[PDB]
Amino acid sequence: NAIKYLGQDYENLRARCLQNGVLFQDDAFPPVSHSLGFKELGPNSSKTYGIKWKRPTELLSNPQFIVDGATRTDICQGALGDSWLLAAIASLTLNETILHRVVPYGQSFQEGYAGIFHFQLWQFGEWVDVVVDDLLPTKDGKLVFVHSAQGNEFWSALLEKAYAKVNGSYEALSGGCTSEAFEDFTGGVTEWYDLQKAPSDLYQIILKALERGSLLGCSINISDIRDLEAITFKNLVRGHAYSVTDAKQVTYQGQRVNLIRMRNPWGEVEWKGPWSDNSYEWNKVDPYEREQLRVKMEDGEFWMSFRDFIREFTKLEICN
Ligand SMILES: [Ca+2]
Ligand SMILES: [Ca+2]
Repeated sequence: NAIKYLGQDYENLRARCLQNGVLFQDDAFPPVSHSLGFKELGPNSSKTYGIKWKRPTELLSNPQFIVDGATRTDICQGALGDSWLLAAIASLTLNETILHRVVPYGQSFQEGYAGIFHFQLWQFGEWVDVVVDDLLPTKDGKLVFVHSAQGNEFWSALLEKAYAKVNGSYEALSGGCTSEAFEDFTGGVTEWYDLQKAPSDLYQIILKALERGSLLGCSINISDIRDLEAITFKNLVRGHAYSVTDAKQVTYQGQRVNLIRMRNPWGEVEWKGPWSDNSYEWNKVDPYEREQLRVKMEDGEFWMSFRDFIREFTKLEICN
């Protein structure tokens, strides 16, 4: 029984909509421009041209809250600079325990559906339950913001809306610190590392962190200040949070090489250097080992040697 955000009671509201034969519309975060934004996503912006609020039940004949589990592939960033949040959610899915906390199970578009969903966040120094109606920003029938690789899955889009709600609007989520999201999802201790001054046992730190199910994210801070959000020649994006999803050692040409796996919340655009999906290095590794690690697929997830990682990336964040 978490603390009810703004006093909105999920069960009561759902029950009331059901009895009144209507679907929920949230007075605290209504389907209007003010929930979208105030400037770049404000009512007078071309970025919001053609945006229409629609429920999944208005979009598809068989919408689903969760399809084939709530995993990181269900996190594909939309037209919003909230990679910090999205990278946190992706990592969150790697910890069943915390995942079930944030995303209450038992929600669907079938039995008991009334156009209302809820999520729990660590806010105001406590666990809070936040509700939202399922009206989502769309353009041409497709979700404008976060969406799942599964076109009929909506749990991540609804979770992102709930986070947008407590912050005031989707635009309020434009640009941020991955650690803030980690905290808002765990209430745990966050710590960051300057990769240019990486500890000698940082890889070891990463290993145990991943083992315990901690949340890890990394990013690249470039010189250019007046710009934000942009890729490079090495196909990496700056000021963009990536979820660190694994850390494994392999035998290359007869020796131990420390590798690290991460995922771009865009769900696409990957590193093309050593150890990339179709890189040459995978040929000089025993089939078994490379069969269990390498995956050829444009999914935004890829491996890098730990050596290249600490050179290319500048910041690493870990939640407890
Ligand atoms: Ca899924
Ligand atoms: Ca990949």
